[PDB]
Amino acid sequence: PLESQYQVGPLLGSGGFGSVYSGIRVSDNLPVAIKHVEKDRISDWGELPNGTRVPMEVVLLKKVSSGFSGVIRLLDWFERPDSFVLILERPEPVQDLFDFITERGALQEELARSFFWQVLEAVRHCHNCGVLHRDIKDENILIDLNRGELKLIDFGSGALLKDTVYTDFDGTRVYSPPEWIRYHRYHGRSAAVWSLGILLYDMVCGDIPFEHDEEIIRGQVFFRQRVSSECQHLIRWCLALRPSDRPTFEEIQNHPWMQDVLLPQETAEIHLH
Ligand SMILES: N[C@H]1CCCN(c2ccncc2Nc2ncc3ccc(-c4c(F)cccc4F)nn23)C1
Repeated sequence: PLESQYQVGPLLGSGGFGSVYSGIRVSDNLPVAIKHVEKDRISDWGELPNGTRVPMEVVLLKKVSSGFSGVIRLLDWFERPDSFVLILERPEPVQDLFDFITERGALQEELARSFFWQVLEAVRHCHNCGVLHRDIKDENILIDLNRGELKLIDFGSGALLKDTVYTDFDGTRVYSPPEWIRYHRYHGRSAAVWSLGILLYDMVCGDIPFEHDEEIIRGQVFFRQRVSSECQHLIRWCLALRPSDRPTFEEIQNHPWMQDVLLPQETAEIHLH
């Protein structure tokens, strides 16, 4: 079933998330990504309408599946004796935002605006669908280089969105908020906004603002690169120490820095082609 349907290519990456390979669907040559996750390494388990036990990642991906292109599409999944295999869409050509920033260094603000806006729209979509990603970062954002469209990947640390406190966390520590570091407690939306602040800083400075717990806890943001006052203000707002002092998604998108965003295709023409 699986081995007949797909031609496996090189390894794209491995780590805490598992192992992910490039591949091709034999029937129609469709580019895909093939993600393997060992059962023992899965703590978060969900359940389909069937009653079938699957990784929460599959549940979340199904919940966010639609025409909306800002989230990676799950094409299929398979259970093996000791692992699960996910077949995902693969844009081509594509580059993840981490590599993109490594190559380019600090992004021009017009480009960071387009990218950040698309990330916000994607994250809003997830939340509307009842899904919290919990690992928003440059490494988990794909750039469709022809269309100038960004997509969220790796819902392996995510969870169902709830209004009560989370006391578990398996995402990336340097993107995690001060309330997690200090109290091992956070709420979904305000934690997401913190991680978005980290992301935005990363885009416009070419590196993350905090390395150590004490930096995160203190929350003093220093700019190493030239960044506009409007952008600095939004970043500092997202990175408010008190969760309730952070902006809502609406307030982020209504912020002066976020106005007159380019269309994805405009973005590709100007910055990517
Ligand atoms: N920073 C990326 C490196 C590649 C693997 N990666 C992932 C980690 C956890 N889950 C999934 C992924 N990757 C993933 N899921 C679907 C896709 C689709 C495309 C890609 C991809 C990519 F992320 C980089 C370069 C080429 C690619 F095809 N990765 N990808 C993080």
